[PDB]
Amino acid sequence: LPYDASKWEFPRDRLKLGKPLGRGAFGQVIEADAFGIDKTATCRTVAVKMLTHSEHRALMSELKILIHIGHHLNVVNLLGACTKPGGPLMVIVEFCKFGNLSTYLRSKRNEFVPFLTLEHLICYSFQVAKGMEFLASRKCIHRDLAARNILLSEKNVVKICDIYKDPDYVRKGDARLPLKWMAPETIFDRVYTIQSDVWSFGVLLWEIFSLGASPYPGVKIDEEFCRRLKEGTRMRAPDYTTPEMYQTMLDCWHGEPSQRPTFSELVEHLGNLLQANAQQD
Ligand SMILES: COc1ccc(-c2oc3ncnc(N)c3c2-c2ccc(NC(=O)Nc3cc(C(F)(F)F)ccc3F)cc2)cc1
Repeated sequence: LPYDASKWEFPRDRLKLGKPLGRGAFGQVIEADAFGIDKTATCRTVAVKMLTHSEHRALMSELKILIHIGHHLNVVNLLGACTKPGGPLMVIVEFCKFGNLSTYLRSKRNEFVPFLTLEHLICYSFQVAKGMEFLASRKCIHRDLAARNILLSEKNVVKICDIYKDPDYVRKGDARLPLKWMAPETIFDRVYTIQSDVWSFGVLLWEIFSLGASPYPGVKIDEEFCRRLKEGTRMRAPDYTTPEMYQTMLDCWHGEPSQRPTFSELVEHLGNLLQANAQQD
């Protein structure tokens, strides 16, 4: 796709290198301080993804996809890039200072009461639905929608984002089993659609209302698990759910993709639950 450098290109000399945020198999991310990236005279912390032709192509692909998606409050947003010859290829996105939502909710289990409250949990759910409705409108499918892939920014705003680590330092929580988020049709027939994202969203809801527990507690994820899933077996309600939120999970887990709610429908419904939650008398 084309690249409008006027719109996106940011000077490398206006990025002050900061702390490493992670290296994966392909691409390392660092914090940086960017002067003037939003055209005002401010220094802003940002996250920078930086680097074979295959690797170059993949990072350039991410840049182009982000430009295509465009801007929404609840999707990690592209701020700029450094592509011109003479320095590394860099993709600059919004920094989310509080990390992923799964780990965060886990850390708050002794700081929750109906502190986190149902208002927070329903709000996070609503925001993710809003981000997914947006992505669906751009004809995108996420394919691994899970609380680990939702980052937490200031003022409780959550943002959707999209095997390598030294085993000496691996801790419980550092990995998850993506199979546990996959729709039956994605498991059995590698079918990914916006409606399989809705199934995943149901799992993400369960994560939120379990305050960051792993799905299908104690269940072995094998051919038997998969069989029971197709037949209709579902997770039980998590410990901090409301009845309405568990009903929504069940709806998202409809066995027929076309009978699951759409993200627009989930936005309307969750917005209603959220509004009802904070009403008077
Ligand atoms: C080892 O690999 C990694 C290490 C650290 C991080 C990271 O850490 C962070 N800490 C704080 N804020 C951030 N934005 C990040 C980020 C960070 C870096 C990049 C991105 N990029 C995207 O989300 N891209 C993206 C997003 C989508 C979307 F989900 F929005 F649809 C689709 C395709 C995409 F390529 C999002 C978050 C990402 C990968």
